[PDB]
Amino acid sequence: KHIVVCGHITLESVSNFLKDFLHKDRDDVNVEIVFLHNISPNLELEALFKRHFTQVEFYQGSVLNPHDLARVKIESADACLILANKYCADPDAEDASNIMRVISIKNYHPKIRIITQMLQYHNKAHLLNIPSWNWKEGDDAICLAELKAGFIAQSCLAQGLSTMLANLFSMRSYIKIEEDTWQKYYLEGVANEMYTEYLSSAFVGLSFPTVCELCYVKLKLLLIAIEYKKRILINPGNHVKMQEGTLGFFIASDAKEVKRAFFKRYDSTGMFHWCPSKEIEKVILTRSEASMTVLSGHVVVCIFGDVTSALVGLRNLVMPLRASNFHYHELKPIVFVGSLDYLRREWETLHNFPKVFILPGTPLSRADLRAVNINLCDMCVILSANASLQDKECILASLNIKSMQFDTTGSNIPIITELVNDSNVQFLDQDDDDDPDTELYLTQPFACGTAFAVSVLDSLMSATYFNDNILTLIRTLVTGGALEALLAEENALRGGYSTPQTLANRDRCRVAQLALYDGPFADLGDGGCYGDLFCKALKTYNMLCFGIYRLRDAPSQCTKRYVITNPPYEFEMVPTDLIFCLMQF
Amino acid sequence: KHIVVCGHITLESVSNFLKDFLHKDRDDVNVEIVFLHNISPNLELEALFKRHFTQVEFYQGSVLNPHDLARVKIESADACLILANKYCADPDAEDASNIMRVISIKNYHPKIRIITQMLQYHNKAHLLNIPSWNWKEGDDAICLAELKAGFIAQSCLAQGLSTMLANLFSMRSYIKIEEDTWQKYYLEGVANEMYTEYLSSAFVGLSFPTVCELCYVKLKLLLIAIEYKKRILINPGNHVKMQEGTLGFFIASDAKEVKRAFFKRYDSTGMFHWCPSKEIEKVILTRSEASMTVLSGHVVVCIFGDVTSALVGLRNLVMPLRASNFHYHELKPIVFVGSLDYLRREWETLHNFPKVFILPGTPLSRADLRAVNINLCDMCVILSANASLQDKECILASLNIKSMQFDTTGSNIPIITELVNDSNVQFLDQDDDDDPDTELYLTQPFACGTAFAVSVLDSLMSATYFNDNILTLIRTLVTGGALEALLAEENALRGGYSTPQTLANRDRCRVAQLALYDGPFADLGDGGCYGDLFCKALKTYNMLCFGIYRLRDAPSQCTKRYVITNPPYEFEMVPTDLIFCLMQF
Ligand SMILES: [Ca+2]
Ligand SMILES: [Ca+2]
Repeated sequence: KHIVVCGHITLESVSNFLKDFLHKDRDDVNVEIVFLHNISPNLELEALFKRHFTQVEFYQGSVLNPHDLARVKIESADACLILANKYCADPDAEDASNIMRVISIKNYHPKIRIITQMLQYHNKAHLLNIPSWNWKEGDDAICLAELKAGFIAQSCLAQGLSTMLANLFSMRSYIKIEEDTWQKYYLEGVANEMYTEYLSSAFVGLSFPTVCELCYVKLKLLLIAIEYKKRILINPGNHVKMQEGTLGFFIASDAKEVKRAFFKRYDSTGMFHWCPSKEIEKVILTRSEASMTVLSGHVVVCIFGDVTSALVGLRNLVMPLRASNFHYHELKPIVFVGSLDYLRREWETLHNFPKVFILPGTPLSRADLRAVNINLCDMCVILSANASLQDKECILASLNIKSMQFDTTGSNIPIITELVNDSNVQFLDQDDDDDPDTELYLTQPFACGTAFAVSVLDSLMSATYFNDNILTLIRTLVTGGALEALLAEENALRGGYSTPQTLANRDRCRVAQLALYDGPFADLGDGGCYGDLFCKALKTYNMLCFGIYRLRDAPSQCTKRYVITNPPYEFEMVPTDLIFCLMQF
Repeated sequence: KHIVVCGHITLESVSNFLKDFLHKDRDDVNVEIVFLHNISPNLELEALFKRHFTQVEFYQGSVLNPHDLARVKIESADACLILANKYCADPDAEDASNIMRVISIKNYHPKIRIITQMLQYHNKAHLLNIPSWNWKEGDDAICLAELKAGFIAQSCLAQGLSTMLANLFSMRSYIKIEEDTWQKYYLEGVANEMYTEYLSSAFVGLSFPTVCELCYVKLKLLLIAIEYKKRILINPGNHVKMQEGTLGFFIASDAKEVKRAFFKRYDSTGMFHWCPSKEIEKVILTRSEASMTVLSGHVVVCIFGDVTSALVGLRNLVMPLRASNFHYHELKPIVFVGSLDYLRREWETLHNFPKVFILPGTPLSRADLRAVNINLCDMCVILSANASLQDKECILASLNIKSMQFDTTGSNIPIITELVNDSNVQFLDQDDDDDPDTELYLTQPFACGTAFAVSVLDSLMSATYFNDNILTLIRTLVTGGALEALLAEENALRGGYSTPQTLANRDRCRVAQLALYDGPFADLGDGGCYGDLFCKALKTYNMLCFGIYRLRDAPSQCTKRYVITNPPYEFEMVPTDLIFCLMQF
């Protein structure tokens, strides 16, 4: 078996792809990776590669040349992966180019699995027009815009989820730092990767909750979702019972570890909160009108950009924040602080969502910022519209906010800065240890969920090759809902009257972050074991706890909290801890 | 005798020119071709050429240099041909440049025959301002914009006509594929080229129809038009009788084969349907206003482009669709799906034509597409406004439409994609055999009239040198009407009250495609010979049948039909066949 990787192939992209391919995964001996570029050979740089991995071959040529496709033997190949220029000049033009490859690869041999990256959502739709494109077979398209947005959105609900859900996906091994610092605990979690496995015949008929306990208690495998016979269910309630050989998504250290588990108020779907399309000027707040309202528990997304910028795809940020699993009362209002000229062009996708607001002005003016009462928000998202040196602004905005005093203090505000250049992470937190060479996942600002780069998702490519499900899990988890045709035929979203079959869909779980201090399970804090809590939390409310969001201190000063994924049954808690979890509805 | 070729002379252009010059034509020994470029000599590449053809000489220099013109001896030369940069950066600038050459060549020696290519129609007019320019002598200008448009227009009336009328013009020989596939039948037709010949004294006084039968039955030469003594008549009625030595246009395999034939509701002209100039906003349909009307039997021309694009010259697409040979009832309404900003600038030429509509929006949104009820149209033209890699859009649009389901199916819609790069043909039909090297005329999508490139017309250059008439035939045939001064003085077109002399001009024949199933001559189908049908069809209704538009199957599935030009008197029909023909009025 062999695969064909093509599209934007750079030294950096190849090296990154190879790392993620061959780590803890069960078998790597099987697949030969054949890269196909059209750039200058650079035989020397390639020469060494071939020596380290005997599974790697380089050929130049186009994906649009029937001879070259035959030369690389695309027809026989297990799958073909099309890498995109994430940091492209014109995003629309890039997708346009990539779509053509898909068309071509399908033209040569239709029965091929194609994994492809997409920069803009709206373009992802086009892929369905291609005859040979099988959404139901292996063909899948990783939309970078929609996922980047969703990950940041999921952080508004539970701060730090973005980086927790990212480290979980990138294949990485255990490090075991000897000295006592947060690094130790953070990395002990990082060591995770999320694997797919079939449930043992033993579990058949049991309730998911009881199965989940057995897996965690008897095996130390944190189970999060089943694949009912098809639709997938994340943390089902106690009623769900196992159907012969069910497929389960586990979060364990190594791939071999998981083997052991074998012994009109709504959208047409009723998934998202629909609202009558509103005219943009009805939403625009004056600086005063905004300062008048004391907003809190809201999301302040402040975007830089002018009329001639790439569309960030704000649709995908608000959508998961408007899922039906939250009550209208619970919904967080969203305030965009940007240029009106920029906003309006994107606006057309958002008019349907409720509690959306625009305050024209720059994220660098405190006047605009004080007006929207940042001190009070649950999350402040800082985005840079697309030369990457010009993201200097985001750092400035971030630093600005940290140095305010509301009368609370600026440094204690939930911020999440989207960075374009992983190197720039050094700057946003100014007490951390800095080095340009140090990987992003290891930096403090990332560990805490203060920062997030498009870079992080590149790992998904290989990961979604191995398990189709993985990609459909995350997309489902991150965006709220998923179907595509209603969404595809029109980019504008249809809203309908609720049927008892639609009001039924509200039953999906939801991400939340909880405290031990006010907790019903509070008694466990102040020294109790996480293992003892987890089970209690599960059986009593059907809650899944998969992470502690601890302060970076074990004297006390800072508020910054870092992420610990899937801690062991014997893990000492503290009163200050917070719990990442999936609650029922 | 010798000729001077100048202007845009590339390796590709030269090789193409030489192929079309020296094939089946009666005598090639007579003419020496002298190329005059101004690019870097590249003596080596040229060296070989001179060795294959002893009729070819290369000289560098300008056409604007009196010395160089004398050196190439332009004054003695039979004719001078000016090739243009079809795939130019700025079309207007290219014509500007070419016109200057014409001016210069005329300045040096006025009594010269000049054949020249023009990219935009509006510029073609300017050539009349040049004193030495003789529209009545040999001087003729092949306007690429007007012909490309007309060929596509002619396909709306009879699908596949574009490629039938193209293969007919490019000098090509018989191939005789042994195996039974559509290629065989298609190529047996392709082997045609349309030649000019004088009628034998024998035919004098007979009716065209009876002459036509004799030519087809006794000689196997399909005759299509006479040149009455001057004006030319395509398929005249039975009344027209031969005047001594008449000139006739025949469609035969070889040039020597033809030798054997020797043994206010209207425009000022009353040629085209005039309508009071309408204000653009009166024509613009909302998406709703359009979805409201169930349009069918119409043409959906959907153009990509913004305000800063080259003008496609839509005038020339609608004009042949608005000829007076059709009743107002019979007229096909035209819907443009594009950017309003782009359209309005072109619009000013169209306000005069009736049943014209604009639906602002992109050909990639199904909303806009479903609104205009594509399922129902007789033809859907896909155009790309002018870097040629950016025609990727046309393929996308084409694929989009094929994958829709109206509730009919998307794949069964009459589409014609204008391609800029002959190579890209591979992509539009995804069941055909693909190879970049394979010539365009041989590709399935072209064989069927699904695709059409500006490339195809390059053959005309040499062909119109040999017979002035040929060019005036096609232009007359393709655009409906032809005179130039009324059209030239103002680009806007004058409409007048009809006189009985103008209402007389409506008598021109018309292209149409007919079925055997519903046919009056239906009985001949299901096994009968085409020869037996042809004559019957001619004598009974004065119809000329010149082609079968057969399905590509001889089990059944596909709807795609390919073109067979001038089939023999002994040709087996089928019920599924269609007939290309010229009907009377
Ligand atoms: Ca720092
Ligand atoms: Ca093809």
